[PDB]
Order: sequence, then structure tokens, then C-alpha cells
Amino acid sequence: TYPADLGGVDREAMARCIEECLRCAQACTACADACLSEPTVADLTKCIRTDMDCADVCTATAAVLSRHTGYDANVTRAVLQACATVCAACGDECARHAGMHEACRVCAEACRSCEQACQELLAGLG
Amino acid sequence: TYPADLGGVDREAMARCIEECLRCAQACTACADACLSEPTVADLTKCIRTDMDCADVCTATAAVLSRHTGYDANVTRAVLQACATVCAACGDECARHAGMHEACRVCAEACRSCEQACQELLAGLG
Amino acid sequence: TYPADLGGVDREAMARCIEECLRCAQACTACADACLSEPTVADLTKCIRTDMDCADVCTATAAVLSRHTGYDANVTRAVLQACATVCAACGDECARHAGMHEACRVCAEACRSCEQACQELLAGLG
Amino acid sequence: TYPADLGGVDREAMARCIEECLRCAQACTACADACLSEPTVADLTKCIRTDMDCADVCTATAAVLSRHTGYDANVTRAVLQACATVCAACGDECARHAGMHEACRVCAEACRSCEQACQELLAGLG
Ligand SMILES: [Cu+]
Ligand SMILES: [Cu+]
Ligand SMILES: [Cu+]
Ligand SMILES: [Cu+]
Ligand SMILES: [Cu+]
Ligand SMILES: [Cu+]
Ligand SMILES: [Cu+]
Ligand SMILES: [Cu+]
Ligand SMILES: [Cu+]
Ligand SMILES: [Cu+]
Ligand SMILES: [Cu+]
Ligand SMILES: [Cu+]
Ligand SMILES: [Cu+]
Ligand SMILES: [Cu+]
Ligand SMILES: [Cu+]
Ligand SMILES: [Cu+]
Ligand SMILES: [Cu+]
Ligand SMILES: [Cu+]
Ligand SMILES: [Cu+]
Ligand SMILES: [Cu+]
Ligand SMILES: [Cu+]
Ligand SMILES: [Cu+]
Ligand SMILES: [Cu+]
Ligand SMILES: [Cu+]
Ligand SMILES: [Cu+]
Ligand SMILES: [Cu+]
Ligand SMILES: [Cu+]
Ligand SMILES: [Cu+]
Ligand SMILES: [Cu+]
Ligand SMILES: [Cu+]
Ligand SMILES: [Cu+]
Ligand SMILES: [Cu+]
Ligand SMILES: [Cu+]
Ligand SMILES: [Cu+]
Ligand SMILES: [Cu+]
Ligand SMILES: [Cu+]
Ligand SMILES: [Cu+]
Ligand SMILES: [Cu+]
Ligand SMILES: [Cu+]
Ligand SMILES: [Cu+]
Ligand SMILES: [Cu+]
Ligand SMILES: [Cu+]
Ligand SMILES: [Cu+]
Ligand SMILES: [Cu+]
Ligand SMILES: [Cu+]
Ligand SMILES: [Cu+]
Ligand SMILES: [Cu+]
Ligand SMILES: [Cu+]
Ligand SMILES: [Cu+]
Ligand SMILES: [Cu+]
Ligand SMILES: [Cu+]
Ligand SMILES: [Cu+]
Ligand SMILES: [Cu+]
Ligand SMILES: [Cu+]
Ligand SMILES: [Cu+]
Ligand SMILES: [Cu+]
Ligand SMILES: [Cu+]
Ligand SMILES: [Cu+]
Ligand SMILES: [Cu+]
Ligand SMILES: [Cu+]
Ligand SMILES: [Cu+]
Ligand SMILES: [Cu+]
Ligand SMILES: [Cu+]
Ligand SMILES: [Cu+]
Ligand SMILES: [Cu+]
Ligand SMILES: [Cu+]
Ligand SMILES: [Cu+]
Ligand SMILES: [Cu+]
Ligand SMILES: [Cu+]
Ligand SMILES: [Cu+]
Ligand SMILES: [Cu+]
Ligand SMILES: [Cu+]
Ligand SMILES: [Cu+]
Ligand SMILES: [Cu+]
Ligand SMILES: [Cu+]
Ligand SMILES: [Cu+]
Ligand SMILES: [Cu+]
Ligand SMILES: [Cu+]
Ligand SMILES: [Cu+]
Ligand SMILES: [Cu+]
Repeated sequence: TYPADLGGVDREAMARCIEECLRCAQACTACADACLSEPTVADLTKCIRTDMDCADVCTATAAVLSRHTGYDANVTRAVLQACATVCAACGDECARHAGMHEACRVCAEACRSCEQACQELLAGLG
Repeated sequence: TYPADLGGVDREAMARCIEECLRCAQACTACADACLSEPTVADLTKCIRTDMDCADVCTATAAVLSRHTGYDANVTRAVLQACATVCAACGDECARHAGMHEACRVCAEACRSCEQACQELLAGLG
Repeated sequence: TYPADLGGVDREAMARCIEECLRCAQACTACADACLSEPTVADLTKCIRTDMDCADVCTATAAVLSRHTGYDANVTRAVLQACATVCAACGDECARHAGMHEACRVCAEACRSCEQACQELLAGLG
Repeated sequence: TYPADLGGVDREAMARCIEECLRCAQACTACADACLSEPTVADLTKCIRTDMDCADVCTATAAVLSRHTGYDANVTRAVLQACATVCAACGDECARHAGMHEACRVCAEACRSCEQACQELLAGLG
């Protein structure tokens, strides 16, 4: 897909990462809201905050990875590393409420899946 | 899905609107980039600008519509009206390059589909 | 600033609206976080949700209003109306906690100021 | 500002980084639009693309850095590294058009300033 500098990149891995980022951003926005409406909250504040970060970073990553013109591997690697890191953190935080709140079980799966997609694409941008 | 103030809302129409916004934001980000890489551009500048607006508004609309806690129909109606309006404008602009650039044919379909989803949900929030 | 279609627009009002949107988005992001950390919360859930919507819409509005190329008054009016409406809603919600939480007093002022800037610019785009 | 895990962080450096991210996001959005309207473009396509990435990452970074609740230094470091990297890339790209287009001179200064603010805050999160 387009420039020589993106020669040898897995276009399927790029497509999977973009779809995973958009699904994971929406999952995290939905999960921050679901935790907000739980008669519990108070105990879910780090979870809500991490959901908000994870939605913001997945949104930005989906946009950066969607652009081929004037591709810069340094920018793309740094953005993928940020998204991998926040997805890992948000997956772990949501998994802690997997039994207390069904929304966090589903969101934990979304974060873990997007973490894997970012890591797989990052590993191939050498 | 959650509060009494969202009694009588079509949850399926709400879900379709959220998925359409995320697919249309990514379609418009991809199309701004595709037009940027076209040996043409120069003639595609309004198209690129409208793609950027349409991605920004679809992103915001997907997030607002994903939230049920403390739902406010005035805010939701105003955001859906904005998204309907920009999707209409971006659909028309991309359709003009439908024969010159395949990306704009696909993006025009995305904008028209998301315009319909916003209008259908807006009509039922009375 | 640029096209004939933006002839007769107040460039100072446009600049004030953009700066107000960015200051108000950050104020609302900060206030959602401040309410999240308040030993209270539980009672601040509509406030947090409205802060999140208001940040998302102010962010999108700042970007749309920053663009002059292929200006479309219908899109700009609809986006300003959405931002005015959410700033009004978020200003009212934060003002309710003005005495309980200092963050919401400061955020209420930010929302009211950005509401005024959107309304003033909207009134002149006839 | 709030949790023990943010003990020893420079609150002034945190505030400067947030303001720099919001000013730099708007500078880059404005510069992508300014390059789009330049009778040149064609030659400014990498510049426009990098402006779009830099606006998206600065927007996300401003939001993440605005949140104190459940602070995670790994997430914050990774996001600051991404923002530093894209600001460096966008500063260099805009500087190349500093003499051809006044918008890119002003945007290059914005990118360089925000790069410095991210690097200074990152260095102190050890
Ligand atoms: Cu991704
Ligand atoms: Cu993601
Ligand atoms: Cu997510
Ligand atoms: Cu949640
Ligand atoms: Cu949660
Ligand atoms: Cu959560
Ligand atoms: Cu998450
Ligand atoms: Cu994420
Ligand atoms: Cu991502
Ligand atoms: Cu991620
Ligand atoms: Cu999570
Ligand atoms: Cu959770
Ligand atoms: Cu949860
Ligand atoms: Cu969760
Ligand atoms: Cu998640
Ligand atoms: Cu989550
Ligand atoms: Cu994720
Ligand atoms: Cu996540
Ligand atoms: Cu990912
Ligand atoms: Cu990814
Ligand atoms: Cu939608
Ligand atoms: Cu849409
Ligand atoms: Cu779209
Ligand atoms: Cu396009
Ligand atoms: Cu186009
Ligand atoms: Cu376009
Ligand atoms: Cu579009
Ligand atoms: Cu859109
Ligand atoms: Cu939408
Ligand atoms: Cu739309
Ligand atoms: Cu379009
Ligand atoms: Cu087009
Ligand atoms: Cu096109
Ligand atoms: Cu298009
Ligand atoms: Cu489109
Ligand atoms: Cu389009
Ligand atoms: Cu659309
Ligand atoms: Cu669109
Ligand atoms: Cu829509
Ligand atoms: Cu919609
Ligand atoms: Cu504004
Ligand atoms: Cu605003
Ligand atoms: Cu605000
Ligand atoms: Cu607050
Ligand atoms: Cu609040
Ligand atoms: Cu609030
Ligand atoms: Cu607010
Ligand atoms: Cu706002
Ligand atoms: Cu605004
Ligand atoms: Cu507003
Ligand atoms: Cu508010
Ligand atoms: Cu409040
Ligand atoms: Cu508050
Ligand atoms: Cu508030
Ligand atoms: Cu506010
Ligand atoms: Cu507020
Ligand atoms: Cu506001
Ligand atoms: Cu507000
Ligand atoms: Cu405003
Ligand atoms: Cu405004
Ligand atoms: Cu910053
Ligand atoms: Cu920045
Ligand atoms: Cu910038
Ligand atoms: Cu520029
Ligand atoms: Cu440029
Ligand atoms: Cu540029
Ligand atoms: Cu830039
Ligand atoms: Cu930036
Ligand atoms: Cu930044
Ligand atoms: Cu940056
Ligand atoms: Cu730049
Ligand atoms: Cu440039
Ligand atoms: Cu320029
Ligand atoms: Cu520039
Ligand atoms: Cu810049
Ligand atoms: Cu720039
Ligand atoms: Cu920057
Ligand atoms: Cu920049
Ligand atoms: Cu920075
Ligand atoms: Cu920074």
C-alpha cells in the first residue's frame, strides 16, 4: 500500500491493527461509561481513568496508521509502542473486575487483542 | 440500555450509529490520505479538508453516543445533527471524485451510510 | 483569513472560539479526572460523563474552526451549535458542585465562556 | 498534584507540557490547512500528513497528562516518547518550508517547543 519506505510491511497486519484500535477505543469508551454507572464505582476509578487513556491513544494510533503519504517508521514505531503499552495496562486493570462487572471482561479481551495487534505490527517495522 | 431517560430509544439504531461513526471516521482519514497521495491533489483540497472535519466529528459522535450515564437528549440531538450535516457534505464532495479516484467512491458510500444512521437515530430521540 | 465564502466573518471571534474550545476541552478533561479523585464521586457521575462529552466536542470544534480551505457554513454552524449546547449543559452540571468541589467552579466558568464564544461566532455566520 | 506515585514529579513541567501539546495540536491543524491552501501543495504532502499525525498525538498526550487518578508512569512515559518523536519529525518537516511558507516557520517553532516540553517531563519521570 503506496510508498517504497512501506516496502516489506505486512498490509494485513496494518489493517488488523487499525480495526483493533477503533474497536478497542469504542470498547474502552463504553467500559469507562459502564463502570461510571456501576453502583460500585469508587473502587473502579483507576479502571475508568485507564479506559479514557486507552480510548485516546487507540483513536490517535488508528489515525496515524491509516496514513501512507510521507510515512516515517520512527513516528509509527513510537505511536505503536504507546498504544501497546496502554492496551497492556488497560487490559490488566479491566481483567481485575472481570468477575465483578461483565463490561470489564469484554473490554479486557479488546485491550489484550489490540495489544497483540500493535506488538505484531511493531515487530515487523524493523 | 440503562436510564429511564433512554426509555423508548432504539438500542439497535444507537449501536448502528456508533459502528457507522467509527467506520466513517476511518474511511475519511484514509480518504484524506489517499487524495493527498493522488498525482492530482490541488483539485482535491476541499475534499481533503471535508474528510478531516468528517473524521473529527464522527470520532466525537461515536464517543458521545457510547455513553449512557447522565444522558441528555439536547446534547445527543445537537451532536447527531452535526454529524449528519458533515457526513452529507463529505458524501457529496467525495462523490464528485467517484470516477477520478476509487477511494472517494468508497468514502462517499461510508458518508451516505453514516448520514442515514445519524438521521434515523435523531428522528427517534423526540 | 482566506476564502470569499469567509468574507464578513469576524476573524477575532473565530480566534477566540478556537482558543476557548482548547482551554474548555482541557478544563473538562481535568475536571472529569478531579471528580474521579473526589472521595465523593458516586454523586458526580453525570458531571464526569458531561465533562467527557464536552471535551470531545470542544476538541472536534477547535479542529473544524481551524480550517479555512473549502469552508462550508452549514458544517461550521452545525458544529458550533453542538459545541454551544454541550458547553451550556456541562456549565450547568459543573456549577451544581461549585461549592462542593473547586474544580467544577473553574470548569463551569470555562464552559460558560466557551458557550458564549460559540454563540457569538454562530450569530455572525448568517 | 494528587497521588504518592506522582511524588517527585515537576507539576510546572507537567502544566507546561499540557499547554504546549494543546498549542502544538492547534498549530499543526492550522498548518495542515495553510499548506492545503498554498498554490504549491503537491510538494507539501509529507508536511500535511505529519501535521495531521502531530495534531492527533499532541491531542491524546494533553488528555493523558491531564489525568492524575490511577497514574501509571509506564503509560505516561510511552505517550510522552511518542509525542516527543512526532514533534521532532513535524518540526523538521515544517522547518524545510520556513522560507517558502510563513505558517510552517511558526508551526516548526511550536513543534520544537513541545518536543522540548515532552523531553524535559520524560527525563524527570524516572
Ligand atoms: Cu491499531
Ligand atoms: Cu488499541
Ligand atoms: Cu480499548
Ligand atoms: Cu468499565
Ligand atoms: Cu472499569
Ligand atoms: Cu475500566
Ligand atoms: Cu481500556
Ligand atoms: Cu486503547
Ligand atoms: Cu491502538
Ligand atoms: Cu493500544
Ligand atoms: Cu481497561
Ligand atoms: Cu474494571
Ligand atoms: Cu468495569
Ligand atoms: Cu473495563
Ligand atoms: Cu479494554
Ligand atoms: Cu476497559
Ligand atoms: Cu486497546
Ligand atoms: Cu484498552
Ligand atoms: Cu493495538
Ligand atoms: Cu496497533
Ligand atoms: Cu454514529
Ligand atoms: Cu459518521
Ligand atoms: Cu467518513
Ligand atoms: Cu480522498
Ligand atoms: Cu478526496
Ligand atoms: Cu476527500
Ligand atoms: Cu469524509
Ligand atoms: Cu464523519
Ligand atoms: Cu457520526
Ligand atoms: Cu457524520
Ligand atoms: Cu467526503
Ligand atoms: Cu474527493
Ligand atoms: Cu479522493
Ligand atoms: Cu474522498
Ligand atoms: Cu466519506
Ligand atoms: Cu471522503
Ligand atoms: Cu461520515
Ligand atoms: Cu464522512
Ligand atoms: Cu452518522
Ligand atoms: Cu450517527
Ligand atoms: Cu471554539
Ligand atoms: Cu468549547
Ligand atoms: Cu470544557
Ligand atoms: Cu469535575
Ligand atoms: Cu464533576
Ligand atoms: Cu464534571
Ligand atoms: Cu465540561
Ligand atoms: Cu466542551
Ligand atoms: Cu467548542
Ligand atoms: Cu462547547
Ligand atoms: Cu461541566
Ligand atoms: Cu461537578
Ligand atoms: Cu467536580
Ligand atoms: Cu466539573
Ligand atoms: Cu466546564
Ligand atoms: Cu466541567
Ligand atoms: Cu466548553
Ligand atoms: Cu464544557
Ligand atoms: Cu465554545
Ligand atoms: Cu466556539
Ligand atoms: Cu504536552
Ligand atoms: Cu505536542
Ligand atoms: Cu504541533
Ligand atoms: Cu503547513
Ligand atoms: Cu506544510
Ligand atoms: Cu505542514
Ligand atoms: Cu506539526
Ligand atoms: Cu504534535
Ligand atoms: Cu504533546
Ligand atoms: Cu509532541
Ligand atoms: Cu510540522
Ligand atoms: Cu511545511
Ligand atoms: Cu506550510
Ligand atoms: Cu507546517
Ligand atoms: Cu508544528
Ligand atoms: Cu507543522
Ligand atoms: Cu508538537
Ligand atoms: Cu508538531
Ligand atoms: Cu510535547
Ligand atoms: Cu509533552
